Order: sequence, then structure tokens, then C-alpha cells
Amino acid sequence: KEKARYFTFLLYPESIPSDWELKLETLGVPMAISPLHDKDKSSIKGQKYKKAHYHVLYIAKNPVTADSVRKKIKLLLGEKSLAMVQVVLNVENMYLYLTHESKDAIAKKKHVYDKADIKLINNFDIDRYVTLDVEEKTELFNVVVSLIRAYTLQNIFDLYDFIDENGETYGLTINLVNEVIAGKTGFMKLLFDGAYQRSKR
Amino acid sequence: KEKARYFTFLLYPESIPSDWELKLETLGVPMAISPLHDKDKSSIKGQKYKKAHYHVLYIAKNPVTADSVRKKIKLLLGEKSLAMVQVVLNVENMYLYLTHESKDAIAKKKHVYDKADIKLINNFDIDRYVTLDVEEKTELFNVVVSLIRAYTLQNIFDLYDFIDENGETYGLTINLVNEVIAGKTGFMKLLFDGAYQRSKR
Amino acid sequence: KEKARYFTFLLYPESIPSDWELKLETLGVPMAISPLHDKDKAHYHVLYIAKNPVTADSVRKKIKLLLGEKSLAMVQVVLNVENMYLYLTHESKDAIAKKKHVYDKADIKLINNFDIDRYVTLDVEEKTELFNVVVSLIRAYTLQNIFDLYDFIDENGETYGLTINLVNEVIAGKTGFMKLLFDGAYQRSKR
Amino acid sequence: KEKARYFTFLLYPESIPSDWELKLETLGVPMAISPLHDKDKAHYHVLYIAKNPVTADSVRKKIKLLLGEKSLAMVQVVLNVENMYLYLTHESKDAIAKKKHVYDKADIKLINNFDIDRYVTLDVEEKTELFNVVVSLIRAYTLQNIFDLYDFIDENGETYGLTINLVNEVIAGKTGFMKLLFDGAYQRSKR
Amino acid sequence: KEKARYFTFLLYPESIPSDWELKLETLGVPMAISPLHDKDKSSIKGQKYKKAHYHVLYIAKNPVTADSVRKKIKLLLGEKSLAMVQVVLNVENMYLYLTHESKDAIAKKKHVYDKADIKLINNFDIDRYVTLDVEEKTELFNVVVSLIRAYTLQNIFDLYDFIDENGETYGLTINLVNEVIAGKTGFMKLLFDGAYQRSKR
Amino acid sequence: KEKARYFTFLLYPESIPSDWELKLETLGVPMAISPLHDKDKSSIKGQKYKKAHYHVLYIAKNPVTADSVRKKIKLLLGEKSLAMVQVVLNVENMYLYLTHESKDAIAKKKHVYDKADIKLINNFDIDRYVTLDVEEKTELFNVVVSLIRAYTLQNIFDLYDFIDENGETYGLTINLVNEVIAGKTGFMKLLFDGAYQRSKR
Ligand SMILES: [Ba+2]
Ligand SMILES: [Ba+2]
Ligand SMILES: [Ba+2]
Ligand SMILES: [Ba+2]
Ligand SMILES: [Ba+2]
Ligand SMILES: [Ba+2]
Ligand SMILES: [Ba+2]
Ligand SMILES: [Ba+2]
Ligand SMILES: [Ba+2]
Ligand SMILES: [Ba+2]
Ligand SMILES: [Ba+2]
Ligand SMILES: [Ba+2]
Ligand SMILES: [Ba+2]
Ligand SMILES: [Ba+2]
Ligand SMILES: [Ba+2]
Ligand SMILES: [Ba+2]
Ligand SMILES: [Ba+2]
Ligand SMILES: [Ba+2]
Ligand SMILES: [Cl-]
Ligand SMILES: [Cl-]
Ligand SMILES: [Cl-]
Ligand SMILES: [Cl-]
Ligand SMILES: [Cl-]
Ligand SMILES: [Cl-]
Ligand SMILES: [Mn+2]
Ligand SMILES: [Mn+2]
Ligand SMILES: [Mn+2]
Ligand SMILES: [Mn+2]
Ligand SMILES: [Mn+2]
Ligand SMILES: [Mn+2]
Repeated sequence: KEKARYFTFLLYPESIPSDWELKLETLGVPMAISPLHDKDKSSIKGQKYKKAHYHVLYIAKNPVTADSVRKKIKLLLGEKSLAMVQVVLNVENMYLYLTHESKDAIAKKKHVYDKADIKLINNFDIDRYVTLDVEEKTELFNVVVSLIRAYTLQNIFDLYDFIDENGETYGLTINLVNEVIAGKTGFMKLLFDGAYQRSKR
Repeated sequence: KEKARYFTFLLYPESIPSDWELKLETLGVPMAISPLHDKDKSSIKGQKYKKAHYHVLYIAKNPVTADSVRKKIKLLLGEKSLAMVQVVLNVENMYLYLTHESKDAIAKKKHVYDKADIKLINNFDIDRYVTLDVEEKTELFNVVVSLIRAYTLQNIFDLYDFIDENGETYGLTINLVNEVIAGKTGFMKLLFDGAYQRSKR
Repeated sequence: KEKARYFTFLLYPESIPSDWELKLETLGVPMAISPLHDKDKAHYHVLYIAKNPVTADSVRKKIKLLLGEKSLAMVQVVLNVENMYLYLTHESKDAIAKKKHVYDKADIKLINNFDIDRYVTLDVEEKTELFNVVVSLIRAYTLQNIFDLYDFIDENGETYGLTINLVNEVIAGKTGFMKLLFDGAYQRSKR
Repeated sequence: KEKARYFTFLLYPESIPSDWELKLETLGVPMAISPLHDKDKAHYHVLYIAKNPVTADSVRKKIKLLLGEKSLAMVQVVLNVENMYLYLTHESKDAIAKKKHVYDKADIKLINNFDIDRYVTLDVEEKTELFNVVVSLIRAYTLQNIFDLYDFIDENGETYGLTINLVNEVIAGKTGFMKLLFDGAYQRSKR
Repeated sequence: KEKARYFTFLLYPESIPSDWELKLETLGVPMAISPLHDKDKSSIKGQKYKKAHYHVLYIAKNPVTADSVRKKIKLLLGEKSLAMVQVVLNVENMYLYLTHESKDAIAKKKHVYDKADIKLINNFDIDRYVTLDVEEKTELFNVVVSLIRAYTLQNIFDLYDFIDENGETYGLTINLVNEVIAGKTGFMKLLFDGAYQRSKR
Repeated sequence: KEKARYFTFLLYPESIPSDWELKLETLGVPMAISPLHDKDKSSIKGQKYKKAHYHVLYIAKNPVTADSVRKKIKLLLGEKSLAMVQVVLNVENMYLYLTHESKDAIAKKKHVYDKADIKLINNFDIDRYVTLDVEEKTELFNVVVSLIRAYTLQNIFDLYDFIDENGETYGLTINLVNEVIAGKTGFMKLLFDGAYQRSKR
């Protein structure tokens, strides 16, 4: 059958032990658990809210079979805990989808939840799953350049500060400016020398 | 088998979900999708136009196997969505080939489509994937040198400014000067120190 | 073909010279040898630390020639050193969960000054995490050079997870980037 | 397994599509194609310039898929580009010495803006020769920066074998070393 | 087969020209030649000492094949000079083993020879071929840091001087500090800038 | 049979065309030809000088058989030109041996000739055959350090100058200092900064 690392599935509060949150920790795999979903618009007649459930993002350590994860949770939480496991094609999406903040979920105007009710098991960090491919770097690098040139930023700090305010405007966060100007260090020096000399005239 | 970043393949409107354009977005990979191909001269007897189809240009983030992308789309859009995935040798061509405006496609006098019906998923920008073959770089580098020497440009800025005006004259745009002087950083420093010392006398 | 520093493999008392423990020493590479495994045929687990990235098969041969072609038939690349080492006494997480026979830490044979504390580096994704931290730090407290940063570390290290030899391991190669940060701070302190 | 930029191979008119000349263009790599060789079976010699170091077999496949598996069966790595190019018209030194039939330079098919003048670099041992020269020069005439050196080159280039784009090709990567030389000269001019 | 830099092999006085010691010099490779081995305990019945022989430690300049060195010596000294060439895994050991002072040789209580009868051809210096395994470097590097920090050494010289006096205390000799701070150049600059700024306050 | 790149052999003025020096050039291989040997002490009774001859150092472009070179010269210069071809084990030696300035030739107190009468065919340069193996570099590097430290040389020039005078004392020539401090650029900077600061106090 098929194998993969990224899975997702549903957990209903009614069908799971009261210590599930700890029982899942025991698997030693990283997971992300949605805030509780208790506000999903039910197209069912005479009912506003779908039964309450949790979405679980589950990250095997090695390529395995969907059914291997099915069993592993049935044994952990009882056979009535889950009945449907799916392979995650894109992790970033399925994760935003936890709070209905993914592109598909906003376009279907679904109820938005709170990022803070998200339960991170086993040091799960979404970023250790979001890579910034080559071409994306150099794009932004040129941006950082247009920026340092435009606003005559004279050092790594002034740039950082500028980012702190207008970050979202150009798509930039601090740890991204750090990831971007990685290794381009020398080039950066050139840009600040430039700006600094220019501010002088 | 083989691994690579650049792929292409075919999508038939009849075999794909009505939300495919969004489903592909979910993969978080950049793609370029042809205008609809509904005008391809069919050498089949009794038929003017090949079945209607879409060409998809697909840019993995990391070298992967053709079959890995086959599966990924079969699961996304249904096993009847594609049956043939190919490795793209030249991105620039296979992209022009989307509107039958590539050299091969003009020489086979194939129906030309409209550039504007091209669907760009995930901030795909063709300019990202065309890059200066080696010899091209060093040519221009020598140019940037003739330039910094000739006009006594004393820093990355003055050079940039000069480029802003006389760019086309020498073939240079800003993001090209950036692509060119990549890694030659050190060498650049030498040139500016030169110019700056020289302006002083 | 793959190259790496960390390997492991099996040695059977029946198939090895009676002076193997010394013969391995001769390779001048650091190794850790399990207590004898006789409670799982009796065998030894060997943790082997090349000095330079090499091929699994290069180590296969090197031991076949050293101890005889019947000494080992399977060499593996070690992904995590800390684990594969605990696994020597079946005290690794995987080995406790499979309730395997636990051995004695003291029967472990350390060849060529092998010290487990040594081969613990930061996996990639860990370095850059901390690097960003060192940045948030140098930015926040306007540290103007490698020293002021060091000092700051000396006091509030544990707060941010940093020790001196970690700051050193972290800012490895990021040298240039660091220069940018101090120039920054120093200019900023001036205004 | 070996990687390189420069390859050559054979194409037989009998085994290739009638649009091959265009099909090769599609690869977006620069090539030089011999006039037809029918005076030595009739064949074409192809000079092929990968954009990045790759494996001979990677190019084998790439052409088998492009032109059909019967198009080529032998791909070779080009050691010297200038020669293998002259060898297209049997005007290379080896080909004149074996008195082989000479063809016409004009029947040569240049795909994708291939220009022979482009792929002539300095072999290793040649660079460092000249580098030492640039050093003897910067030392001798106390040139105090990349400019003064450039200027000097502009006048006495031919004397030492140097042109500007060669000084650029030479001092490639030796950047740092160059800095040392100018600091030197500049300090020395001061005394 | 295999390529490597470090080899060893045997030379019998009976089978070699009387000018061998000079003939080997001619190869322009560094070698170390054992004192004469004429005292090796022979397990052969009726004989105390193995035939007399020399051990040769041979250091190619570039990775080559064992057989390439076999030939090279057969041609130099005659085909009856050597019949067995081996790749040296550890140079430091195989060198001590020249005087039977290696760990293996002491444990097998073999006859110990004199260090002074060792013939060094072509400026062979054992210290050249013993080198700090990775972890060893970085240990000492941190030391050099603790040092430059502790005593506020403001440049490569002051550090050097300090080493000249208190070397042994920290395990450091000059050519070791040089071997250690190899490539860490940049990092070193940071440390001196630090110290120097700090001395100012 | 055996194959190799480096050969040597003898040419007698009496047995060779008067245009030999040009005929050899025609082979397009690099060679080095001794000054004329007309002063070799003949152990023959009643004769001071061996018949006059030339030594030829010959560098095939590809591994070939000694006999292949035998023929190639017999056809070029006539079958009476040479009767003995040998494989060169060490090029540097066999070349010094051209003027009897090799170690073996000095030890046999043989007549020394003039380096300038050496005939270099086809751009033969002995150095393109003399490599400086790793350990040799770093040895000398430490030397350059002991030197820059000792004499407080404050820049690449002062070092160069010092080399010009005391070169041979430490084994150093200019193009060797250049080959040595290759890539160690940064480290060098450290040394000059050091010296320069130190001269100030
Ligand atoms: Ba219940
Ligand atoms: Ba309702
Ligand atoms: Ba990341
Ligand atoms: Ba992304
Ligand atoms: Ba903010
Ligand atoms: Ba349908
Ligand atoms: Ba571009
Ligand atoms: Ba404009
Ligand atoms: Ba050791
Ligand atoms: Ba092009
Ligand atoms: Ba004898
Ligand atoms: Ba040493
Ligand atoms: Ba002392
Ligand atoms: Ba005659
Ligand atoms: Ba006599
Ligand atoms: Ba050389
Ligand atoms: Ba040498
Ligand atoms: Ba002199
Ligand atoms: Cl960096
Ligand atoms: Cl760069
Ligand atoms: Cl570093
Ligand atoms: Cl460069
Ligand atoms: Cl260095
Ligand atoms: Cl350099
Ligand atoms: Mn939901
Ligand atoms: Mn089509
Ligand atoms: Mn076991
Ligand atoms: Mn031909
Ligand atoms: Mn012995
Ligand atoms: Mn002679």
C-alpha cells in the first residue's frame, strides 16, 4: 500500500479517554491538535453545529501505512476513537485548516477558531515543516535590497527595525530576514556601506 | 530512477474536480497552468480538435521522483486526472510551449493561445527559473567592471543608480546586477575601494 | 554513494581473534563497545566514529582485514549517536519500550578515549533556532561585541538555553553575519 | 562517478528525426554541430555544453529521449573544447597530422548561441602562473588598487600577456589575496 | 581497487642494492625507515631470529593504488625487493610499530629497538601526519576563546606570546594554535575586536 | 607491458640529424634536453671523457610503452639515434641529473654543467611537474608565521622583501610564499594586523 510521513484524522470528545491529550504524547511522535471544533455549520436540518470534534495533525518518524496509524490510535484510545485516517499532502495547509484559516477554509467562509487553543504535542513546530525554496530566497533578497536602498537603512539593525513595522507589507518577518540573508553576508555589507556613504552626502 | 525539480503533465477538464485550480494551490508548490487547450489540430480523421486539456508546469521544492509527483496529483485530484508526468529539461521553453509560442511550437505552426489565460499558482514567476548560464555571468561581470571603472561609481548604490538609468544600454536590470555579482562580493569590494581612492586624487 | 562519520555493527566472540579489543584500538578511531550481549547467540555491539566522512563499505573492509572476513557482515550508519549508545545497554527509549534485557553500563569498553559527551552536536534546525535567539539577544540588549555577548551569556545563559561552548558551536561559520550584528549594535549605541 | 560540462557524441542521419536540428535547440544548451561527415557511414559530430557539471549518462539519456534510443550509443567527455571543435572540420592538430578529410567551417551548425570564444578558460597551472605575475607587477610598480592595476594593464598588457578580462578571470576568488597586495603597496607608498 | 596516501612494506638487506637508502630518497616522497629488524622472535623451530628486514613507512603525495607503489619500488630496487605492500590505516601507530613501541607491539612483548636508528627520508616528520580529530579541534578552540577572553589578548600576537609561556598549561603549542584556528579565521577576528574594544573601557 | 608518462634516454651528436632539435619539437610533446655532456669522467683506460652525448627528458601526454617511444624516436631521428629508453621514476631528480646537480650526482662528484645550456622543447616547465603536498604547505605556513612574528613584518610586501633576501635560509622563494599562503588569506590578515599593532607599542 502507500506510505507517507504526514497524516490527519478526527477525535471526538465523546469517544476518547479523559487523558487522551497525554496518551497521544506517549506515542513520541509530534502532533498538532486543533482547538476544539464545536462551531462547524451543520447543513443538517434542525441543527446549527456539527457534533464536537478535534482535528489531529500527526507526523510519523518514518514512512508508514495509513492503517498502521489507524491501529496505533485504536489501541491507544479505543476502537471508537477514530474511523478515518487521511494522508496529508500539504502540511502547512492542513495546519492552517486547524483553525479554518487555510485558503480553502476562508473561501468556504467557515468558522474561524483561536490559534492559542492549539495543542502542540511532542515539540511539534510547524516551521520545522515549512521550507523556503531557492528561488523564493533570492526574490526576497532583491526585496531586502530594494528596501535597504529605498529607505537608506544603514545597518542590520535599522533594517531589522524597519522590518518590525512594515514586515507584513513586504512579506518579511525577522527570522525570515535571517534565513534570507544567510550567507549573502558579504553582499549585505556592500549594501550597508552603500547606504551609509549615501546618507553622508 | 531519477530526481529533478522541474515537471510537466496534462490535466483534462472531464477528469478533474471543479475546484482543481484551488486544490493544486494547496500543494504549496509553484505551478504555471496553460490557457485551456481546446484548439489543437487533431490528425485523427473526422476531427478538428484534440480533446480539451490543460498543460501544467510544476516546480517541486526539492529534487524528487517523477512518480512521487504522479501519486501526489492522483491523490489530490483522483486517479483519472493524469497518467503521464514528464521531467522538464528546459523551463523557459516548456513555459512558452504553454501558449504554443516556443520555438518548436512555432516551427510546427501550432495554434497560438493567449498569454493572459495562463494561471499562475503559488506566486510562480517564470523569471525565477531562468538563470544566467555561467559564461553569461562573467561576461556581464566584466561589464559591471568596465562600468564601475569608467564612471567611477564608488559603491553598490551609485552603481545601482547608474543601472536605473542606463540599464538597457548594457543589458542590465537591478535583479540582474544582483544575480551577477553573486558571490563575487569580494571582488566588488576591490572595485569600489579602487574607484573611491581614485576619485580622491 | 553515501558518506558519514557515525557507524555501528556486530562482533561475535566466536568469529574474532582473542585480541580483538586491542586490534580495534589500533585503528586509532574512537569506539564504544557494548557489554557482552548474551541475554537477548552471544554478540558485541560496536559504536564507531570515523574521523572523516567515509563509506559504510570502507569500514566493512577495514574491519574484515583487521579481524578476519568472518567478523562482521553488516555495517549500519548511525543517525543518532546518543540513542545508538544507550542502545548498547538496551537503555535507549526504543529498547525500554520493547522491554529488552538491560545490561551494565560498566562493562562498556571505551576504545581510543571515546567520550559520548563529545559527539552531541546541534542538528541543523536547532542551530538556526538559537542563532535567531542570539540575534534577538544582541539586538535586544545592544551587545556590541563577541565579549559583551559572552558576558551576557555567563549570567542569563540558562534563560535562553545558551552556554558559552554552544554560542561558539552556534555562531560557527555565521561569523560574517555576527559582524553585521555587532556593527549594528555599536552604531545604534552611538545615537 | 564523473561529472563535467563539456561533452561530444555522434548523430547518424539515418537514426534521427528529420527535425533533430530543432529538437536539440529545445534543450536550451549551447552546442556546435559539425558539417555533415560523409567523406571519412555518414554522421554528425556534436559538441555539447551542459550548464552544470553532470554525468555522461545523464546526457546519454537526455538525447535518447529527445531523438530516440537509436540516435546515439556513445557519449564522451571533452577534455579540450578548442580542439574537439576544430576536430569538427578535421582542422585540429591531431586531424591534420592524420591527414583526414577537411570540411567547410560554414556548414557548422551553432545551436543556442554557442560561441567557441566563450569556453576558453585558463587551465589551473596557467592561472597561478599569471597570478604570480600580477603579484610581481603590483609589487614592482606599487599599484595601490584594482584600478591602478587595471590602468597599468591597459598600457603594458601585451608585455605580460594580460588583458583586462583575463586579470578578472585570474584574480577570481583570489580576492582576499589581492586585498593583501594593495594594502601592501599602499602602506609602502606612504614611506 | 582502492586509493590512499599512507603505505608500509618490507625491505630485506639481502634483496636490495647497497645504495637503497639513496635510491628511495630519489622518489621525492617522505618515508620513515625502521632501525634494522634483526631481533624478531621467530616461532620457527631451531631459530631465534627472523631473517633481518627493514620496515618502511611511505607517504605518497596523492591518493594512489597499492600496486602503483609496488611497481615503483620493484623498478627502483629490483623485483626481489618487496612482495607485500599494505595500506596504513593509522600512521602514528605504524610508526611507533617501527621500534615495536606501538600499543599492539608492547602488548605482544616484542623486541624494542632504538628510536635513533630510524632513517628519515625526504624531511619526513611524524608530527606532520598526526592531526587533531574534529572534536579535538573545537575543544581547544573553545579554550583559545576562554583564553582570549580571560586575559584580554588583543591580537594574534599577544595570544601567541601568551602561548609561548603558558602553553603546556592548556595543552597548546604554537603550531597547534595554528592548526586549531585554521579556517576559524573570521571567528578569531571577532574575538580580537572584542578584547580590543573591552580593553579600551 | 608497463605504461608511464615520464621517460629519459640518450642522444649522440654523431648519430643524429643536424636538425634534431627541431625534429623533436615536431613530436608536440614537452621535453628537456641536457646541456651537451662532453665532460663525463671515463673509467676507460687512456681516456678522460666519455663520448659526447645528450640526455633527454621526455613527457608523453598519455601512459604509453617504453618501446612506443623507442620506435617514435628511431623513425624520427634514424635507428642509430637511441638504443636505450628508461622510465623516469622521479622527474625532479632526472632533471637535476641533466646538469649533474641531482643528489646522487653530487654524491658521485660528477662534472657539473650549466643550467642555461638546457634546451626546453615544447614549453616544458619543470614546475608543472613539482607538487607541494599538503603537509609541506602547513609546515612552511608555520614558518611564514614564525617569520612574520619574529621580524615584525607588517604587510605582504615587507614579507616579500624579507623573502627576497633570506629566502634560501628558510626554503622560501616568492612564488612559493604565494602557493603557500593560498587560501590562508584571512589568517595572513590576522598576522599583519598583529605585527602592525605590535610595532606601534
Ligand atoms: Ba466514553
Ligand atoms: Ba441548520
Ligand atoms: Ba524553516
Ligand atoms: Ba513556502
Ligand atoms: Ba509589530
Ligand atoms: Ba466530471
Ligand atoms: Ba532572473
Ligand atoms: Ba527607469
Ligand atoms: Ba589520539
Ligand atoms: Ba539563453
Ligand atoms: Ba645482495
Ligand atoms: Ba601536528
Ligand atoms: Ba618556552
Ligand atoms: Ba651521421
Ligand atoms: Ba682515465
Ligand atoms: Ba607547481
Ligand atoms: Ba616536493
Ligand atoms: Ba636575491
Ligand atoms: Cl551567515
Ligand atoms: Cl553573495
Ligand atoms: Cl567559524
Ligand atoms: Cl571572485
Ligand atoms: Cl585559515
Ligand atoms: Cl588566495
Ligand atoms: Mn472541521
Ligand atoms: Mn498541446
Ligand atoms: Mn542486541
Ligand atoms: Mn569523424
Ligand atoms: Mn617486525
Ligand atoms: Mn651522463
